Amino acid sequence: TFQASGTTGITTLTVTEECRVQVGNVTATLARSKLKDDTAIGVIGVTALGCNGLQAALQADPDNYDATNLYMTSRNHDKLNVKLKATDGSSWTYGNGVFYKTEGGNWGGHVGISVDGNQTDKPTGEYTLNLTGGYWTN
Amino acid sequence: TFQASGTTGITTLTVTEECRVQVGNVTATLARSKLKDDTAIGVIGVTALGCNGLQAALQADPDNYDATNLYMTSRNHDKLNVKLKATDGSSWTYGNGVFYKTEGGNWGGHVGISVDGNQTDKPTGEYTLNLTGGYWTN
Amino acid sequence: TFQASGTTGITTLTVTEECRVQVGNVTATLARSKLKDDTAIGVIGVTALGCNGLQAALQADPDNYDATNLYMTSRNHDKLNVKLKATDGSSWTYGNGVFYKTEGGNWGGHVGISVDGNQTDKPTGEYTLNLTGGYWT
Repeated sequence: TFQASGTTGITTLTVTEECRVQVGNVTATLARSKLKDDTAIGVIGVTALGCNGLQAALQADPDNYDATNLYMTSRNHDKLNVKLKATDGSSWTYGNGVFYKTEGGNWGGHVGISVDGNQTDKPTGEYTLNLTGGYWTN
Repeated sequence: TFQASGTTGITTLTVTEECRVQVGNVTATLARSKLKDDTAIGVIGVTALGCNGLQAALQADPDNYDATNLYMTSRNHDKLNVKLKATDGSSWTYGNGVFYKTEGGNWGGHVGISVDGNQTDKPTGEYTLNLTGGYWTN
Repeated sequence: TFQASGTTGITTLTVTEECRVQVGNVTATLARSKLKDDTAIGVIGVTALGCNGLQAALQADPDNYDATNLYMTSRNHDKLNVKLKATDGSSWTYGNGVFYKTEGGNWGGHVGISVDGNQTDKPTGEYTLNLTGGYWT
């Protein structure tokens, strides 16, 4: 079970055509044709404190998952299925919107987000994923 | 014709009285009496990539233009008419909410936003302008 | 009387359990047990210009004060009482949502936000305080 305790981090990806124009703050873009399985999207920093004896976890917003997939979502509820992996090779489990660390205790590092399955038929626009910090108990 | 492809950048101006207090992050402010033709408001970064053969463009939100003017808007739909100019002297055309580059191809730089006509009669408040990246076809 | 003129600064504090996980952009967290009187929460920059003859001022959102207290507020309407103090020792007055400088004129500095009274029973979540610039007549 996830218990919320911590802050929420936003990850944004804008799906574009091959010609694209970035305006203002620099944020990630990928052309439709580049939405292939395992394509890197972004990284999010994660730091777990005061967690001796407990397993660090992230929870996706309910706008970002269903029973089978984690996904970034557009303003029109278009969905880009994605997957999470810690960059340090540490062991985590994903299911039902929760990404939780196998070994307990403090940890700091980064979680990579990548495309989960070929999705070149998805539309252009801004997609967002919110992940909230907390811990997992059994 | 504007084809959406790219990200959106927001530009903000707070119109104030002569005595004004900036709280938090530093942002652009102008007293009502300083809303004179050609007064600089801000600049926004713009980068066109993958655009061989195509003209870079920006599109304003529908509640940032009308048939004659581009404008920043307050929460009460007050309109501060503004104009756009690439800071490197490159040639662009403005019409009907679209700012599009004359020469096709990749380009990066900045677009300056300035007051378009003396407007010292406009009220205090926060005014915003959103510009979305894409390209122009004929 | 407060007259609005200037910008708004948001200050956020996330109240956590003892084990907590910070994700993405760094913002302030404190565990419930750390909500002790005088605990530092944050600082906010404040710059007054064009204010010859007028006193610089901040106004809290209506959701952020009552006759007795200034407070950060959660989306569940929980209240964390806080207090303001300029970091340079300058003299300001707080009352009924307005923090205004005793000496008129231009000034640039920072205002510290701290916990006002022991409040270790407050619930977890994101608490916000919005302060808007202006001047006092």
